[PDB]
Amino acid sequence: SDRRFQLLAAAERLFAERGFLAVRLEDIGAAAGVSGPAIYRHFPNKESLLVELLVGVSARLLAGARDVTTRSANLAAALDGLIEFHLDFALGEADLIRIQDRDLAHLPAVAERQVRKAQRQYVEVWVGVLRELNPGLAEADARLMAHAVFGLLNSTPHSMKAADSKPARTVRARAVLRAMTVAALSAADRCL
Amino acid sequence: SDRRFQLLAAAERLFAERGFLAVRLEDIGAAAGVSGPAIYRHFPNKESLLVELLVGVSARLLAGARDVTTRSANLAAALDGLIEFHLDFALGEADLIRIQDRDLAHLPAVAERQVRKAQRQYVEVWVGVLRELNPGLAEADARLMAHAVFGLLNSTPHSMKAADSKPARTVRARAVLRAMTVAALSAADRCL
DNA sequence: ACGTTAATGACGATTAACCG
DNA sequence: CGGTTAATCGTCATTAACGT
Repeated sequence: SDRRFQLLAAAERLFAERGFLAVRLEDIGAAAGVSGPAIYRHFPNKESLLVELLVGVSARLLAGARDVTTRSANLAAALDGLIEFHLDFALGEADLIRIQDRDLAHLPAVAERQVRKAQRQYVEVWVGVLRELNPGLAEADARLMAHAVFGLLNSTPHSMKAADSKPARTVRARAVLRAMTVAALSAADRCL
Repeated sequence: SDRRFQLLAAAERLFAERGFLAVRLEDIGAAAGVSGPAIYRHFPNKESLLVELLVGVSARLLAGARDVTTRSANLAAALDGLIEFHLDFALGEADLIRIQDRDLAHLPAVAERQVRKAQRQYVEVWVGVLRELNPGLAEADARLMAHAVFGLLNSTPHSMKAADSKPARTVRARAVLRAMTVAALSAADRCL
């Protein structure tokens, strides 16, 4: 199915730009070629597109984070790897980031709990690394630091709608956001 | 007495929690203690509630930022004041932050341009202070740093839904997020 | 003013009725 | 299999039509 992939990619782009509710199934159909309710030959309803997109990305993030900590010999290398991983993600899959923290509530209850579980576990991987690096760090403080870092890195979605970010933009942004993130986590640590 | 204010405060809470489109006038009426499309005796349509909320907050933020830079003797004091101001906003008016960067697209075109103007000008205030502190800093890098800081500070809206909001939580979060922000901006600066 | 309860009218997700 | 186009059917914002 290259129509199945074409619909999901159209849905991803349109949900990011316009939001879930304001996107008309016919618009997704149209953008993929064929449309109105051709969609139902691939999917059983709107919601199922959103579910595939968000269950997919939330599972990928958790698996990728675990892979990073698995391969890392030491906790400093693990943190560096998690930053790199999430930075690649934030720069590369901005649309799925924007959908995940704008449209989570529009999931069927079952799917919503599955995505919240994968997200909670992704935060816990970061919290686990930060607390092992600083045994004096309270759970609550580690969580706050983690969310703050995701916010810092996910600030290209908020400064990038459909802009350049090919040449010096990609490499420059990566350098600056990594430096900001590394310094942020060091200062949090020396206050706490 | 304050029926207009009661509707806006209900609309602010519900738009933040459920998003603009999924909120029914009747839900806002209900919560304000005034069933139904009574709303039309105060406002000419849904959209006008969203417009008042977002034109209001975007104008406030710009005015507040200008006030901070006006009163500050030195650029270090100005940056500290802008951080404090935005931190107070992020901790205190989380609902309006969430609505502004989730539901901007659902404004009438005129209102959307007014809010984007006030947002652009608010970013420019931060950019002005950062470039005067570091004349070697390019415009593009200052903007990236500004957006990164807003992202970092607006990470309590994403970790806090009507939670606490208590003594130690407010003051603790403020301390930690300020330390992260100050360190982030110092490290960005010494890379650039 | 303000509010209440019935229309009205769109719009948009499913679904039915028909082809390869 | 996928697709099509013309019904349904619910759900709202918005208006009417009536009291305050």
